[PDB]
Amino acid sequence: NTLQPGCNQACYDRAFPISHIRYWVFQIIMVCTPSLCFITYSVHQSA
Amino acid sequence: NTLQPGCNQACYDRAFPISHIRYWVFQIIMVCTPSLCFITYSVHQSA
Repeated sequence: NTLQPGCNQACYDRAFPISHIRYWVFQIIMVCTPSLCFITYSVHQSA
Repeated sequence: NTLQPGCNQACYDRAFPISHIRYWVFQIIMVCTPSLCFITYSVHQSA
């Protein structure tokens, strides 16, 4: 509720510094990373 | 600086409850009133 140009962008950025979806995607990939490490180690071990 | 309807009216009313021009006109007429009273009394006294 304002007429100031650029206030919407600043207020949105302050309210939601990181979108929930981005954080959840990052979390999912990170938690899956150890499994990928294990699979790569298993593949490298065989031949 | 707002998008709220009716904020301009309320804020102008609060900032300037009475316009300067209206106050000055009222002051001028009131200060001239005693002279009008004297002139009317003089006219009535004569016949």
